Amino acid sequence: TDRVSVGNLRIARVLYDFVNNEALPGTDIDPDSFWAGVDKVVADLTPQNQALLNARDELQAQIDKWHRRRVIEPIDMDAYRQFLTEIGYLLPEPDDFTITTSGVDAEITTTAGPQLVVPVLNARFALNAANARWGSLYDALYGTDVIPETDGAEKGPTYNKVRGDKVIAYARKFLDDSVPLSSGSFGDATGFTVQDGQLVVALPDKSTGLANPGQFAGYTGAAESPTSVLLINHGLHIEILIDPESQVGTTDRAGVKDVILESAITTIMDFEDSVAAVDAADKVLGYRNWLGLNKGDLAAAVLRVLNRDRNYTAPGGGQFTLPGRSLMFVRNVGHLMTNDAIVDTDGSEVFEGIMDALFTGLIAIHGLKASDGPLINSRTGSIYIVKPKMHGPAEVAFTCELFSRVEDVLGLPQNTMKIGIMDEERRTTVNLKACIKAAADRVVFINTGFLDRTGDEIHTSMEAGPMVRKGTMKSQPWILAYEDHNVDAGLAAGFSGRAQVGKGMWTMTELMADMVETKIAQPRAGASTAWVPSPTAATLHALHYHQVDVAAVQQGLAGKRRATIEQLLTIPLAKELAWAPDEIREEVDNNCQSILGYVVRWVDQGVGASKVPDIHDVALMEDRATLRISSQLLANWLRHGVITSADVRASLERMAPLVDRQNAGDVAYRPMAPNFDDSIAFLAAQELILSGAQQPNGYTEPILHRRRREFKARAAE
Ligand SMILES: O=C(O)CCSc1ccc(Cl)cc1
Ligand SMILES: [Mg+2]
Repeated sequence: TDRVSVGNLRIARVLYDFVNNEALPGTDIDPDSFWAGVDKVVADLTPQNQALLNARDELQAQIDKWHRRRVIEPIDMDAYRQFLTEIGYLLPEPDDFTITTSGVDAEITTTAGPQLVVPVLNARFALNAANARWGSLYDALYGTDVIPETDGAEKGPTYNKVRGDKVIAYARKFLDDSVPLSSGSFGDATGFTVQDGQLVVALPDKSTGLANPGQFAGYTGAAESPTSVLLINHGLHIEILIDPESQVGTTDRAGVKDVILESAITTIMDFEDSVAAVDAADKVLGYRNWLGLNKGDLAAAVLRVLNRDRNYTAPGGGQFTLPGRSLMFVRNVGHLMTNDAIVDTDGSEVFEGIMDALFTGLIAIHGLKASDGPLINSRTGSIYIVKPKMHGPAEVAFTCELFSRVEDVLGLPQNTMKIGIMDEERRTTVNLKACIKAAADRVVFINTGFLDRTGDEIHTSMEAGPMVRKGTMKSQPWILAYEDHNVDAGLAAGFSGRAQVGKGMWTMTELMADMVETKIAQPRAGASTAWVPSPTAATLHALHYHQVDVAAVQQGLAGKRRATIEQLLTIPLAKELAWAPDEIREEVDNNCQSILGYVVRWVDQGVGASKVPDIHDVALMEDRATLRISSQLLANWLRHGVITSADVRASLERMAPLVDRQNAGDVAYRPMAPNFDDSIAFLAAQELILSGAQQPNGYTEPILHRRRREFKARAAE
């Protein structure tokens, strides 16, 4: 065929060529040695990879049987826990330890703030995310509902001064709250000067300095009329841009044009659940963008490029620089899937996670070298890889061994390849300390991946009985315990000042007032970072890190244990007679709509993340984990007789045209209705639900990938 032979491997040519021509030059890695390394690591680690996947299946079969064999109404927690221990699911917790991970950048070890996640196959989005380190607070306030569109203050086609004024006043208050003046308010400022290394703020009847002069980090322009003033609070920078010759500056009492906030200080470039990549061509598109980001030369159509560092004058008068870019992680795929980018002599596809480590690892070397500017990414010499969907410490150890072996192939120092552990599978949750210990010399974060975690929750106890509704899951005892337990594990392992303790995505992209009002819970909970779906939401979530002293919050949580194993293990079973018929129908429609809405963009257009209108037309930006949840929940309800297979069909058929109409503003869209059996997307949605109970841990990829490939093939013939 078209493939390249390397040992027992047959490498898709598009991949072979990309690596030889694009990825390898400049890494000083001998191309032949590299490919021999690929062959050898794949040969050596494939059996253990398959062994771990089989173990998941066996543990799940035993749990299914445990539930099927009993008919008591309340779960005997003591017996359940004993059983889980006996089968090797719940492992002993190791003695206290402190992570030793080193060579990590300050953005990760020290700085608390928002973290962006973006699909790596979308070059423009990736570039926007990387540039989102600094963002306009005025743009974020004016452009969203954080400033209400009440009478007189609504967005028009052109600039509304009443709205602009609300924006200005909101930000003045932020300034008062974050970097307080000794006396008076920023709301009454008339100017800013730097005198003998001190920030002086002019008021009407007097002048004043900062309550804490140390929050003054610098400025631009002349000290006697700066163009901007740089502040710092809780390690995050705040920049006041001064220019009366600007749209809003002319209206402003101190000539202030904008307030820029340091926002997304880290960004995860995603190869997993926000992208649709099912063959060699898709992986190469992803790898090519990852390469462009690391070499610093990625450029997208509508011409977008990466930002340079930002130049400042220190308070004393000396010069310095700050990073202009969000520090990048890459999220590899997990241990499950294979991909035909490489097959063996049998035609057997190679594990995609192994490939990701080799290739995203190889590619990240460019981020440690000069960009033809200074190097793009890690100044401390680390490569940062988020690893999703791991179950238990053995799976964590395997990943670490994979990274070690890749480090050899790449001629990299051991432990160069750091690991962001997603805690989004129940067997990881209940063995979290052990998972951290397995990666104690590589771990740079843990994060509560809650949509996925809920999917795993449902699949794991699928045989136990009907689960509560999807909307109910977010407030269930198990998940609230999971959230605290994650923080507790991290802090006890010494994450404070060493590694990120992260929480999940705000998915409601247009509900920013709600985000600002409520997402503050996450840093109040001791999280040094949390996920936001866009640069705009990053700028807004930043506010939370100014109001909350995360470092202090973490210090106060030290040595506390706020969740028991019993709480973690509390299965979200719905109570008897929980739902009226109408509520059941709502929930079915809800879930069928969320499956159809997402699947149709995935299968038809290879889009894995977008603003998808939900059943109530609320814009949600969710990755593939939303599919895992909805399909598992419906499968759970079908399994326990809450709904019939005709209910599912009727809902699918009822919701399909609604999704069709929701996609009206898209020229590439093909209506699913009314020829359902001719729509691969519709059939994919159906299959995910009807085959849901039989998918390993409820994973949707084997079905989704097959259907997407099916669509790709039909579109060519
Ligand atoms: O990882 C999980 O389990 C859920 C993460 S939610 C998410 C939404 C959107 C994008 Cl672009 C990325 C992630
Ligand atoms: Mg996930």
